[PDB]
Amino acid sequence: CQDVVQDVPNVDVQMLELYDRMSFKDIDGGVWKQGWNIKYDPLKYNAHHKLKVFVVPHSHNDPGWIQTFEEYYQHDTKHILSNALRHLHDNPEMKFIWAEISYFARFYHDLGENKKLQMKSIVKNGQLEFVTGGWVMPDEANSHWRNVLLQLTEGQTWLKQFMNVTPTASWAIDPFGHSPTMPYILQKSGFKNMLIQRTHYSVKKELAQQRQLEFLWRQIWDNKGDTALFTHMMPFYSYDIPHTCGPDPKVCCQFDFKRMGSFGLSCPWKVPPRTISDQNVAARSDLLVDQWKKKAELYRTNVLLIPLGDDFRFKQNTEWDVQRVNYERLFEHINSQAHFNVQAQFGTLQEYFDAVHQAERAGQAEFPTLSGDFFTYADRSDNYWSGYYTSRPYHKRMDRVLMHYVRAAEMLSAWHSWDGMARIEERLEQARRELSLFQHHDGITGTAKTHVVVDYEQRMQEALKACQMVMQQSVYRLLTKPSIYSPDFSFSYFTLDDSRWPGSGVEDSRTTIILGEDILPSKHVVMHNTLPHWREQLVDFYVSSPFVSVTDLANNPVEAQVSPVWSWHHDTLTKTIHPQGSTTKYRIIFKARVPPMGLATYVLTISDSKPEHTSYASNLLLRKNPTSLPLGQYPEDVKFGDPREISLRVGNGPTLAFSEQGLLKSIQLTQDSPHVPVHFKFLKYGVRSHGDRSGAYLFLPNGPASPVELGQPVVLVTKGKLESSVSVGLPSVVHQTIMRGGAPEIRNLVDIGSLDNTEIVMRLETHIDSGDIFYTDLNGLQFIKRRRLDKLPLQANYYPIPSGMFIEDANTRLTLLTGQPLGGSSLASGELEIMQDRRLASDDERGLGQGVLDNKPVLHIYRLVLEKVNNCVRPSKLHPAGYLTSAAHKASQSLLDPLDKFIFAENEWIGAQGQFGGDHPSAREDLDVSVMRRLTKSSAKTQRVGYVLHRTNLMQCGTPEEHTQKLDVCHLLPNVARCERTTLTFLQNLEHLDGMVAPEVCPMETAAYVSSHS
Ligand SMILES: *[C@H]1O[C@H](CO)[C@@H](O)[C@H](O)[C@H]1NC(C)=O
Ligand SMILES: OC[C@H]1CN[C@@H](O)[C@@H](O)[C@@H]1O
Ligand SMILES: [Zn+2]
Repeated sequence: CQDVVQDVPNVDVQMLELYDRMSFKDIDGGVWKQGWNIKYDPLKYNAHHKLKVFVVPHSHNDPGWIQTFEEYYQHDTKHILSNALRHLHDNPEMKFIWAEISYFARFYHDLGENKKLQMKSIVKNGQLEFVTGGWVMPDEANSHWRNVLLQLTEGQTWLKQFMNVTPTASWAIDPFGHSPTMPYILQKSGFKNMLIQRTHYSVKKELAQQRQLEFLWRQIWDNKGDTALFTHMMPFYSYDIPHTCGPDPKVCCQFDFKRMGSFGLSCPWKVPPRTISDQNVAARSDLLVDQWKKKAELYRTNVLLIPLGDDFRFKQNTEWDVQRVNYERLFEHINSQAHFNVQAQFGTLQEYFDAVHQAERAGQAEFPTLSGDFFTYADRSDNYWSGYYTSRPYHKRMDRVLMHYVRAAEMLSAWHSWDGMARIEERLEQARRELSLFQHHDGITGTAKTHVVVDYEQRMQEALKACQMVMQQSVYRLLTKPSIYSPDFSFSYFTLDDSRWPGSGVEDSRTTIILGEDILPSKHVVMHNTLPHWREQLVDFYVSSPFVSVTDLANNPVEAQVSPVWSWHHDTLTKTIHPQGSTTKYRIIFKARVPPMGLATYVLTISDSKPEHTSYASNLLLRKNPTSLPLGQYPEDVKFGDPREISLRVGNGPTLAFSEQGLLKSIQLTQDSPHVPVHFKFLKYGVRSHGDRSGAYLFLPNGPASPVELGQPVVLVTKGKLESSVSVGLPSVVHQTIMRGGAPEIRNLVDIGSLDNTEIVMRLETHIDSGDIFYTDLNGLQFIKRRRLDKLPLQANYYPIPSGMFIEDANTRLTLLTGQPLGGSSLASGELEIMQDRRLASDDERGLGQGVLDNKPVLHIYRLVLEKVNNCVRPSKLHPAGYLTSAAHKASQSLLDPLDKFIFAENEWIGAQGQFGGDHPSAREDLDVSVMRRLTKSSAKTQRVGYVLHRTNLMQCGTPEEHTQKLDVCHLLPNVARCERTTLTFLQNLEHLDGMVAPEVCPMETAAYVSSHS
């Protein structure tokens, strides 16, 4: 295993280092506005060294954006695909590439057999080529790597099954900025090449000058280079035709033959395309070839890629004809005029890369190595696309909840083979596809129109329901004596209970367990732990009485705590935001201990008075002018007081001190240690009154944020033996700090209401001497070093915070982990900030045609980990990566993959069992079974189960951390006959494993294994 901490990789281009050096000046470079006047030597190409040009026809299809997926399919895409099938069938030399398998599958299943056969034929013969082959072209900023893998697998599995092909070249022309998580996953999924387009215009200029637009992209910690994937970065401002034939859009636009009038399109540079004729072909070719030779100067080989396409192009048969015929006339003339020394033809993306590597193998070019990312993107001037790291935060949070529910549903149902009547495969397929669709670069990004966001939400809601059905059926089967197990595959044996989604104050969705001497004395509940190690976590349930005790299934008492159910209200009468306690229901909380990838059953039993092992939280409402807060049967009366500073300590955990406004002010790790200044503060950014306006994509603040005026907020303190918390009703946010004995959990119920042109940010102020350095993660997979650059505007220093960020000095680190992707930064030494929501009244000129005014209450969650790190073995100053501590990684896991909770839905569960998985190996804490998925239906003689195993890398800070068992996923199910290491999508076997043992993987590595069983 490579050491991913101590050796700084030697690469030709390291993006953080490049950023430190680059000046980013936005100077007018001429017709190539963001470049320079490219010059070339006409003698470079000649009879024995021609410029091979591949014109690659494409059609960018967004699976939802201005219309919903189905609306675009009906109005545009089904015509594009039907006409592509006809045109390619009839014109054997025409080519076309396709990326979005969600649309292709939607089309294909509506085709009759004759057409399906014609389609397989043009794919088999190389005319129609799939690029990437993912369900969508995903966002790369907010997406979790697990969902990027999920959607890639969904599309490639469909392609293998129905088209018998697996793309090895990736095409990503629209994500707003690019992540190295893509080559990481692609290279482990059989890919050999990838192409990207949206990178900062300054970076395109810089790499173009050095002919470094094509590079071997390796991971920031990869010293050896085995993660390397050849990447082609396009050079220009757009993937449209005006910005893909060469440097001058006024000339290239003339070669987009769909812009002549009858299609309602034109060239904004005021020179329209002209039909190619025998009389003008030489002059048109003179112009086109000159553009091509200028573009070729920016690369190292004599093979040139010329994309030919735009949004939803190649729709009408007349469009196919006008593009094809005019280009064929140009090719016939150009390839017969020896003086151009050009051979041009339509080609596919793989054809291009194959020729490039033939040139490379012939010793004609060597490519530079590069590590780093391409965030934050700006397409022009100071227009940085950091707004979408936060836009539509409700759905960004929903993405993470469904991410976890899909994993749990697939894992819980994988243990058994199911009868087709159970509809398990059907429900899981729907769930995987709706989540996969939302990874689209206008889905999770929050950049779609309002009715499209609603469509994604409805689809994810149906996916969550499908997951719940599968999980509850699976739990009943896993924990019921087999000879008693009697399933009704449509029956609800259990109801899932989720404390954080949609969340208290967002939707009243949780069921109350109704107990009573006259109706039901007790209730079984079950917890599932999807992680491959024993895990304890506090869980809560709503109950109809505060006098409830908990036992495990051996009837052993389990210590519990009961707290009231508090809900906050913006009281339009008193004009205060204050809490009301329920008089009909209460929260029971206790520590559940669950086996690795297993289940554990507990029982809640009512009693007539306080039970021996249940304690009751005290509650204190701090506010001027209080009124009573009756709590029905709750045994402790609420206390009141004027606002004041308070301190709390749960267990042996940290002691936290709060200001009289209910916000954290300091953390003291142990009773003897210092009260470290750590202060939460809420601020707001506005929008510019002159010039460019922030919108769904762009963050264009009118200067640094201003503090939210807090008034004298109402603060509620609940103190319990197992859990305490401080909650405060601030304008737009009910802010809560919860303590369970370790790093606190922060929950913000964010309701931006009608505050137009406002972005609400949550900032942490410390005295940590971080200077201009901070760390943020990429897709929940790795942490990358960031350096705040004052030569760049505020919005450029904002980065995606898909799951965590931290600052540190030589001795102290503060890590903030998130349960949802949001945008954030460290704008000054000692600070961290992360945006909660943004409401924008204007459109930002990127095509959406609306601002963001559809905000709704969202419950954001976090873990805040303050740690001493002077004893940790950290990377050197020049290393571009950072790594979490064990506590911060576990904290992240508690937000993203919490225990699942199930309430038995009927009165009596006959045949109930206490635990499942007690014999599963408890793997080392840095290892995770990211995916467990049965790959065969029940009629398959040989069953197959796939596993994706990921090992992160955690800092060695002196904790002995020991004794764990090796996890061999191939032996998790009985009767194993074979164990194979496969690509991450499970589509190709890479290694037959001895003894049918799946070895564990190295730090920062991810492997896939498939076990076969008789
Ligand atoms: C398609 O995949 C390869 C062709 O390169 C080969 O296995 C066979 O011809 C096809 N597979 C099928 C249809 O089973
Ligand atoms: O300007 C951004 C838009 C451009 N390309 C389209 O296909 C959209 O997905 C993008 O959101
Ligand atoms: Zn797009």
